[PDB]
Amino acid sequence: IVGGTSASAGDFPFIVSISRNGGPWCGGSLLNANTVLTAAHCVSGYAQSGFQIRAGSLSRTSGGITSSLSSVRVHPSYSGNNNDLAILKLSTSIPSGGNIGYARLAASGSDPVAGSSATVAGWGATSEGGSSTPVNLLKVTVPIVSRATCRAQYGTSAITNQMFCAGVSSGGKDSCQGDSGGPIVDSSNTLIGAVSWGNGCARPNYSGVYASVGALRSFIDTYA
Repeated sequence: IVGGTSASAGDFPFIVSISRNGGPWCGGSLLNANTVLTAAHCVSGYAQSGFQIRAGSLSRTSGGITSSLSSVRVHPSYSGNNNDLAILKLSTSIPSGGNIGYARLAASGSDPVAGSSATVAGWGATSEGGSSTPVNLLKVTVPIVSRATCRAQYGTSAITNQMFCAGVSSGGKDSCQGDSGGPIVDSSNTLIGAVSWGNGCARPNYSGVYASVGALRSFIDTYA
């Protein structure tokens, strides 16, 4: 996260860190006791055993409850950046309670409205290309950017109905490398997306692009 502040305990009861090979990698959202939602690109085709999920902590490396993966399923229409969601099943069930809880999802067919305020969180880099990453979870609030403006930035084909965008014209507030798969929420803390892609991090006039939960509810609901 670029331009962020430290998340408080219980800000995102459902957020998980996704370590790979023991190191930082992605974020995700706990949907129920054995299921995590993340970005497809975080997991597609990689060795599943390399991943470890942790819930209930502001750190990636201690606290809360861990699990390995039992299975990975990417969206059936995943291609390039499009439809960038995956359902992970957990080898160890994780109970709600305390600072762990399960996400509530954006309604099927909803689309975040330009100008509304979204909050994204993760353990990723604090500058584009940064090597070091924070121990504790960061968050940042950015407005939704219309799909039309986002298509002006990236091209028409590049931004689909299964993506939405968020950021500020001046840049300086965004998700970055290592934040992929983690949550973006609306002002009510309803999960509206997963961190997906963008042109660098926090650049002027290049929004962050997010996989849209409201657009992708059939997949999520079927396999969660």
